[PDB]
This record gives sequence, structure tokens and C-alpha cells, in this order.
Amino acid sequence: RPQSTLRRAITAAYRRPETECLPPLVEAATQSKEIRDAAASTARKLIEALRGKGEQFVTGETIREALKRSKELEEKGFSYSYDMLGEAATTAADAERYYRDYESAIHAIGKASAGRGIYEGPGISIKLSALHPRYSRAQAARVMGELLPRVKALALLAKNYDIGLNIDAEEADRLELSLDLLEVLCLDGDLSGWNGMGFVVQAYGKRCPFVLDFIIDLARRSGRRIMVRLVKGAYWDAEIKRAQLDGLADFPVFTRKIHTDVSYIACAAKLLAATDVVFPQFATHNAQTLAAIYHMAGKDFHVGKYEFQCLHGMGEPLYEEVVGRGKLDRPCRIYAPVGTHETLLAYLVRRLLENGANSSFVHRINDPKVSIDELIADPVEVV
Amino acid sequence: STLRRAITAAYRRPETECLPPLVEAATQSKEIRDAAASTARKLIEALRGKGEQFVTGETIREALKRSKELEEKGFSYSYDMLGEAATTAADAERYYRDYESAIHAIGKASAGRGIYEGPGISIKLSALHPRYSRAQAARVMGELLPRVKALALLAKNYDIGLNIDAEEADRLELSLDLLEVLCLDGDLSGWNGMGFVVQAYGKRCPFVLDFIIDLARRSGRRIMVRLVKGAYWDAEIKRAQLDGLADFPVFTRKIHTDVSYIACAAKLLAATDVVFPQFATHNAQTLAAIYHMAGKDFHVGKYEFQCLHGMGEPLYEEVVGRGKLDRPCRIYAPVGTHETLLAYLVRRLLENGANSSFVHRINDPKVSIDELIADPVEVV
Ligand SMILES: Cc1cc2nc3c(=O)[nH]c(=O)nc-3n(C[C@H](O)[C@H](O)[C@H](O)COP(=O)(O)OP(=O)(O)OC[C@H]3O[C@@H](n4cnc5c(N)ncnc54)[C@H](O)[C@@H]3O)c2cc1C
Ligand SMILES: Cc1cc2nc3c(=O)[nH]c(=O)nc-3n(C[C@H](O)[C@H](O)[C@H](O)COP(=O)(O)OP(=O)(O)OC[C@H]3O[C@@H](n4cnc5c(N)ncnc54)[C@H](O)[C@@H]3O)c2cc1C
Repeated sequence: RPQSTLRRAITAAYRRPETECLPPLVEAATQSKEIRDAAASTARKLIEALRGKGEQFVTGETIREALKRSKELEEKGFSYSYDMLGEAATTAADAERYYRDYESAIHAIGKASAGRGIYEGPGISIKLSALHPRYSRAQAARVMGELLPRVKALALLAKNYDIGLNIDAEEADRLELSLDLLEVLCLDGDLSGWNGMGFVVQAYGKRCPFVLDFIIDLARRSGRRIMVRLVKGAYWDAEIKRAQLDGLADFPVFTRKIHTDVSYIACAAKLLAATDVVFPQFATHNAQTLAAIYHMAGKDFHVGKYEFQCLHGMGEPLYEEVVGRGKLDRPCRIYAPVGTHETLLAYLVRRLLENGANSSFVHRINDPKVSIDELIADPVEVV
Repeated sequence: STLRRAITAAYRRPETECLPPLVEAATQSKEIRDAAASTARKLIEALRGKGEQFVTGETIREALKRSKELEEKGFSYSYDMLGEAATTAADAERYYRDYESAIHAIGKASAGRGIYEGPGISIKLSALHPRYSRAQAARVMGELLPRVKALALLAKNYDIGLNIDAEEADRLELSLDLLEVLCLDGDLSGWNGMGFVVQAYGKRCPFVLDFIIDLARRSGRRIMVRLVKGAYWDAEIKRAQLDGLADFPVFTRKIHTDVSYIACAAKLLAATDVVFPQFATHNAQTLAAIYHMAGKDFHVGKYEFQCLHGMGEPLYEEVVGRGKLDRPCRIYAPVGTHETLLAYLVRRLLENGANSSFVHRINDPKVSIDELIADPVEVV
């Protein structure tokens, strides 16, 4: 079977015991004392800068409005990825509506990009659940045969304007389908010459390093430089609840928060060693995570090597201390939702759980009981 | 029983079938409609001149100290030690200890004020059993019953209210069976503090109320009944869609929940001899309707309003006190850390951010006062 070894490794990791997943990640995430000392200084600076000085999550109601509101931050060195809000389509008519939303957005974003390309100019992010009715329930063969022509058509428009098109990561049980779709698109000759295809991998998932191995190898055999957004993950609370009801003895996600942090750093090390064939995009609002990757990546940098990413309404204060020659001189792409209350609910719940959780960096930075010492501590050394 | 059969039969009764009996009961006379429109306009005009926000204190001692100001203004309290959906035996044990310690503190603070003038407590059954939603009902009740009875006995000892909050629709039957056992338990005789929430967004609501009113009358317990719309609507919809069902256990149009609430309020106001109705709402039109439906006769203990801490103060400052409507309001007061706050806080966000919610529409420039005072019966 093609890629038998890489695919078997993903499947074997799906619900592997958490204690067995961690040792290789801890080793891969271990950095030198010299690097850890330098990163602690950077993280302290970022946090000292930070601790001083629903509509909040949405950039605009239409793509035209969102694009207009993006000019100020683009002038400062930020880029954008626009998300037409909407997911989990329940009818064919809803899936067709979302498809048309994305199509119209690509034309508008492509015009605004004006030839800036996939790294300096804006792109789009899509959710597969918006494009197939009952995405979570229908057999993969039926989902594939109807979804693939739709995603290909959107990818062709993005190619035509030379903008990025990212497939967002959703629930753990749709990782396999989405990855199979990524493979088919990356091997499709009609998309040749365009490196804008992107894909998210969630470091809270046990399969993350093995999915990355598959994607890096896919980049090598397809000739596409795949954009890879490394995230921790947005669905943790729902995944725990679903696994409990499913009767599982071992879950598809980690259950200790610092294990996700270690997983993220280990996976960043793998991505940073493969920048010839992937474009790593480090999505995080955690200043300690950011500092660790900034130092892991070393002194040599150019635009197009890698970037950081943040969510609209959450990451701007931190990344104002990152973008720009006087700061860390590293770019950041803002994930920019577009829509109204009618399409905001699912995304907003995930933001509430992210912002309100006692374990989240964005909560802890405002917690008087959490010292700066603890905020800059390297989680890898805790394990 | 016949009353319990009506509850089970209504579980997923088609929505269009549920409405005609509610529309009739929620229909008010023109004089009452006109008075309610006048009161509601006055309340809304005062309003339009106006997660730490949702927590009264980290501990029960802190929350009690902060309650003195509003208690002398005419408010009362129901304290909620945050916590729900226990996943382990250790978690359910910890929540039990929190509820137990809260009852001792609240009961000592009550100092003989009784169940209407003095503070009470609210509990969630899902906090007290480690597999509350995922285990067999008869077994869940058989382990939950001694725990809830022990808490009820403490509440009786101090003569305070103890309310069972309502949670997911698939747990209504279990919790109702628990209420019946407690109300027939001779060890709790002479105490009228047992309370129970019924959710008007549920199709079973009027039949649950019939069962509870009859249970109160035959048991001699003046059951405190908190009538709410409901806090879990988005979750019930998502579960019912995944379940492949065509008919859900909740209404799908917000106006139907509003009509259901008014119809159920009418049923409760006709039964104040045997139940203590507690009208929990932040909607000034809903409040004004119930205020006039209740009539001119009032005494402390007949009924009360209720609100959530951090949400209801602007409205109820126009209600409590002799310069206002002279009706009491009990504040639901969450107590706990940010850790235990998360699920409650999310529900507060689905409630406050929803375009259909009164608390959002009150600030929405596109929504007229004329629309806010519309009578749901006349709009459905
Ligand atoms: C631009 C951008 C795009 C994103 N796209 C996606 C996407 O397509 N799909 C997606 O799923 N996520 C996505 N995310 C990630 C998600 O939305 C959160 O923003 C992210 O997980 C928060 O991580 P952090 O490093 O900012 O914060 P931190 O506070 O460091 O980490 C918080 C994270 O830890 C994890 N976590 C919390 N508790 C536990 C626990 N007990 N055990 C194990 N893990 C735990 C969760 O992943 C949580 O979000 C994206 C994030 C950004 C910034
Ligand atoms: C003191 C207090 C205690 C409470 N205790 C509980 C409890 O134990 N259990 C519980 O479940 N709830 C409880 N609630 C209710 C819940 O938390 C909300 O506060 C309440 O439902 C809001 O109703 P309202 O009259 O203030 O607002 P409104 O804006 O008038 O009504 C909003 C409500 O309408 C309903 N709704 C919204 N959209 C739709 C729709 N499309 N179709 C059908 N219905 C819809 C929902 O129930 C929503 O909450 C309590 C409320 C208070 C004030």
C-alpha cells in the first residue's frame, strides 16, 4: 500500500496510551540550557510588555468590510487569513451557500492581494464541515466524492490569484479524511506551480508528529511546499466529552495541558528542520511558546521561511512586540473571521472556552496568583 | 400515574401540537394586557437609561458578607457552589462537601429568617453522582437519594430553601422521581424549603407542573417551584439533531418558549396555596405580564421573582422596594473559583450574546420599545 509505513504510524498513534506518547516528544522538545536561558529572557520581555499597556472576535460582516479594516495592520507588517464564518452544514443548501461564500471571498481577497503572493499577501481558511452536509456522519467515500471537486475548485481559484488556502482542523474523527483530501489535491497536476495549499495539525492530538511526517513526505513527492499551521487545538473540551461517551479507554487527545505544550515544541522542531518543503506557521498566543520557537529557529531568517499566527481580537497585543525590525523582526498572520451573529456561535463558544479556562496562557497572564517566573517556565523541564 | 403518563407522552410531542393549549392559557384579558404593556414600557425606558461579573464570591463566607447590602434593599439569595457533571467519585465527593459546608454557613447566617425572607441554596444533581448522565437512572437515583436527603435534612435543620437546578432534558424524569421521594419522606415533614426548577422551553413543562402541584397538595409540602425558560437550548438542539430525531424535547422557536412560560406562570399563580412560585427571568415583558397576572393581593411568601447575579440588578432595581413594584427578588449567587466557573460562564455567554435574548435586544439600536413590549400570544 502506498505510504504504508507512514499511514500505519498515524493509525497506531490514534489512541495510543498518553504515557507511551510522551517520551519521544520530551526528547525532541528538549533545548539546550543556553537556548532555554535566551528564550526565558525573550519571554520575560514579551510578558512585561503585555502585563503593562463577541464582536471583538470578528473583523467584519462582509469580506469587503474585513478587507478595508485590514490595511492598518498590513502596513505595520501583519498579514491576514480570512475565515468566512460557518461550519457543520446540516443541509445541501447550506453547504452550497458556504461554498459560494468562500468562492466570492477568494475573488475579493485575490483582488486585494494584487500579486503580493502567498507569504506577504492575504489568504483564506476553510472548514470542510461547511462544504458537505452531515460531514461528521456520512461515509468517507461519499464525503470524498462530493467534497473533492468543491475543494479543488476553490484551490484552483486561489491558485489563479496566488493566495494561500488553508484547511482548518476540526474534530479528531475527521483528521483522516481531511488528510486524504490534502494528498489528492497535492498530487493533482491542475494545481501545479502554486504553493498556497495549507493544512492545520493539532498538537493536542496523539497523531500530530506522525501526521507531520506524512505531510513532509507528501511535500517531497508532490513538489508542493505545503503551508503547515501548527496549533494546539480548539476542541479540547468537546473531545474529552465525546471520548467519554464513546466508551474509550484512551482518548485521541492529551489530558494534561503541559503535554500539549511539549507536543507543540517537539512538532515545531520537526517543522523547522523541513523548511525546504513546508512553510511552518506557528499559531499561538503563548509568549513562552513563541519565545521557544523564535530561539529554536536560530539566527537565519527571511520572509517565507516560517511565520507566526494569531486570532483576531486575541493576539495583536503580543504580536505588536514581535513584528517589526525593532522587535523580533518576525511576521504574523492574523486569522480574521467574517460574518454575523447568524454564523458566529460555534466559533465563539471555542473562544469562550479558550479565554475562560484556568489553564490558558491568556487567562494566566491576568491571574494575580501566577508569577512571571511561572509564565516563562519551560514546560518541557516539568516533564 | 395519569399525571406522570402525561409527562412521558409530551416528551417529543410535535411542536405544533404543543402550542394551542399553551396559547389559550397564556391569553390574558385586555385590561391585563394593557396594564402589562404600561408596566413593561416603564421598565424598559428605565433600562435604556442604564467572568468575574457573574460570581458573587470565591467562598461562601465571602459571598455572605457581600449580600448584606442588597438584602436590606429587599433582595434575597440562593447560593450556588459552582460545580457540575462530576466525572469521578472524588469529584462528586468534593462537591458534596462543598454543598454541605455551604448549608451550614448559609443556615447559620439565615438565623431563623425562614425560607422566604432568608437565604437558600441551589444544587445540581450532576455534581453529586460521577456518571449522572451516563449511568442507569434507577441506579443513579439509588445512590444519589441518600446524599440529597442528607443535604435536605441539614436544610430542614436550619429552615432554609434547597433547590434542585434543572439540567439536560434526558434527566428530568430521574430528578422528578427524586423530588417525589423527598416530599413523601416523613423525616422532612414540617419543612417547606424543598425547591425544584421546571424549564418552559421543554414540551413537558405544563405536565410537570400539574404533577408537582398535585404532589404539593397531597404531601403537604409547599414546594418552591422555580419557573425558568432554560439554559441548555443550544446543547439540546445539537443533541437532538445528532440523535436523528424529527421532534425535539425542546421548542425550536423562541416565541414558543415565551408563550409556554406565560401559560405555565398562569398555572402556578392559580396554585399559590400549595406551591411557592419563583419567576426567574430578566425579560421585562415577561416580568410585567406575571406581575399583573398575579393580581393586587400580595404577601411575602405568595411568590417571588428571581434573577442571576450580574445580570438582573438593573431590571430588579426597578422592581424591589416600596418606591417600585414592591415585589421581592431572589438572586442566584454562584460561589467558587475560576476553575469551576467555566461551564456556567459559557451558558452566560450563549444567553447574553444571543440576538434573540432580551438582555441583548435591550441594547440593540435596531429593536424598538414597541417590539420589546409585544405580547407573545399576539405575535405567535
Ligand atoms: C491563527 C490560529 C489558527 C488556529 N486554527 C485552529 C484550527 O484550524 N483547529 C484547531 O483545532 N485549533 C486552531 N487554533 C488553536 C486554538 O484555536 C487555540 O487558539 C490554541 O489551541 C490556543 O493555544 P495557545 O498556545 O495560544 O495557548 P495555551 O494557553 O498555551 O494553550 C491552550 C491549549 O492547550 C490545550 N489544552 C487545554 N487544556 C488541556 C489539557 N487539560 N490537556 C491537554 N491539552 C489541553 C488546548 O489545545 C488549548 O487551546 C488556531 C489558533 C490560531 C492562533
Ligand atoms: C435565577 C435563575 C435561575 C435559573 N435556573 C435555571 C436552571 O436550573 N436550569 C435551566 O435550564 N435554566 C435556568 N435559568 C434560566 C436560564 O439560565 C436563563 O437565564 C433564561 O432561560 C433566560 O430567560 P429570560 O426570560 O431572562 O430571557 P429571554 O431573552 O426572554 O429568553 C431567553 C431564553 O429563550 C430560550 N430560547 C432562545 N432561543 C430559543 C429558540 N430558538 N427556541 C426555543 N427557545 C429558545 C432559551 O431558554 C433562552 O434562555 C435560571 C434563570 C434564573 C434567572
